[PDB]
Amino acid sequence: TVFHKRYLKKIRDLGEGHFGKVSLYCYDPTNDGTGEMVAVKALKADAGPQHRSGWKQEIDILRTLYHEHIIKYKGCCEDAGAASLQLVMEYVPLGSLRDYLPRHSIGLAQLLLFAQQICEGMAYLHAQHYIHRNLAARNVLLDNDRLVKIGDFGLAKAVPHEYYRVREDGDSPVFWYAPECLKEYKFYYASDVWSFGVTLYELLTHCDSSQSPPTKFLELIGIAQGQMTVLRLTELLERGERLPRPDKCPAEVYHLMKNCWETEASFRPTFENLIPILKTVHEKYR
Ligand SMILES: O=C(Nc1nccc2[nH]c(-c3c(Cl)cccc3Cl)nc12)C1CC1
Repeated sequence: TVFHKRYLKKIRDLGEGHFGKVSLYCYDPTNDGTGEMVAVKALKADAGPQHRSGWKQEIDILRTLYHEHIIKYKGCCEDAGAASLQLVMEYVPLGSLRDYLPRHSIGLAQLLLFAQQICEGMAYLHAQHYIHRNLAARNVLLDNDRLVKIGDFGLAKAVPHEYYRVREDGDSPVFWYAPECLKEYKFYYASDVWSFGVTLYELLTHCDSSQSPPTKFLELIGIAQGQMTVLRLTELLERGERLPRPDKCPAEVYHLMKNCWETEASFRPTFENLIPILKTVHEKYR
């Protein structure tokens, strides 16, 4: 599919993606305002050869993924300004779970349905042989109060092999990362399950920033540490220390969370394992 830049009417900026920014447009070929509202992802113009090869990878990943709990790719556009392409996605107006949950009081049942949907989308992603590497509430879009979709794929990679070797990066979401990613710089399919546990914790805390993984971990570690945040994080996780049980979170749900956080990656449930578990848990509390 292809969109004409000539009919893209900028409305506002949505935020920052990994290789550039996300912007809201009205694609209006008839010029009457009835046009579809689209979310467009662009390559930041001053990007080097490294950020450009990474952007082409994300484009390719996004134009092949089709799942009901994964953001719908619409097509592309020629970005004459950055001499590349602009990724046209469906606009999800209610936004991210990180933005939505602290402003709307969502019940336990719905939060579990969201977790179930994240798993459905993630089991599909793993079957397509890709790892997400950035599974967080921030990257989960709410289509409606009963429908959630994985919305960002900036750090997503193809697994040829059960793990991918990651680079020592400063933009890595370390507070959502398994010990083997921090220690060995290896990202397994199971590493994505650790992140789901963290995403699940964020939902049961309603994305309250005072209860957030960075706030919680940086209270435990402290900030007197000189270039030793990741080391202390790896160390506290080895000691078996974890983020606490969110208020009013069911006991067995916290057990599932703690199981997604097994130090040994092999002892963590797959995304396929979690789908029947979460369907049952959602039914029990609905
Ligand atoms: O931005 C909105 N919806 C969105 N619709 C469609 C696509 C969207 N991509 C994002 C988004 C942004 Cl900007 C930054 C980090 C992670 C993500 Cl996932 N948000 C998207 C809502 C709030 C207006």
